[PDB]
Amino acid sequence: SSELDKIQSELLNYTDDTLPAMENVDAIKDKMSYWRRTQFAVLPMKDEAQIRQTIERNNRVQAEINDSLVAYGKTVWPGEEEQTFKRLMGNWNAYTAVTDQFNQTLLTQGADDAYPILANSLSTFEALESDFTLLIGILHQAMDSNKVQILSSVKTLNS
Ligand SMILES: NCCCC[C@@H](N)C(=O)O
Repeated sequence: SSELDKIQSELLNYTDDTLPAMENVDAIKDKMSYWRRTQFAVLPMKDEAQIRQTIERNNRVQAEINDSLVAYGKTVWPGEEEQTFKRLMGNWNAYTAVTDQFNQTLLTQGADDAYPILANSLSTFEALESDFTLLIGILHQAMDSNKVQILSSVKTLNS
């Protein structure tokens, strides 16, 4: 019975913890990348109302990413995931500080003065990108470790 409970607990961990975590981080990263793209798409814009509308929309998307990250942080496991996510959050705070300055300059001075904020803060943004990519790798590893253990336990049952 302790054998079956081991397999059932590892299946549950895989299906209800690991896979959701991976699906969620994948989706946050895709959203952040789209969000980043939108910050460059607002610069060629010429109508001020269209510019403000896009910034308001992107701030909503920023708040969704942030809420998703805060929610994810409550679930992180000690070790590589916690340390990686702690760093990711620091770089997220950094880039949203850049983004606040970018939005403010775009709306009060124009795209020509706002673009350099993006062009010159690449170290800040790539650090955030890199952390997402490391976190996804941790979860990819967890997915594979889960599978290996599930398969191994099917053996112990003598099945
Ligand atoms: N906080 C998310 C953790 C997901 C991976 C974890 N369930 C593991 O088996 O390693």
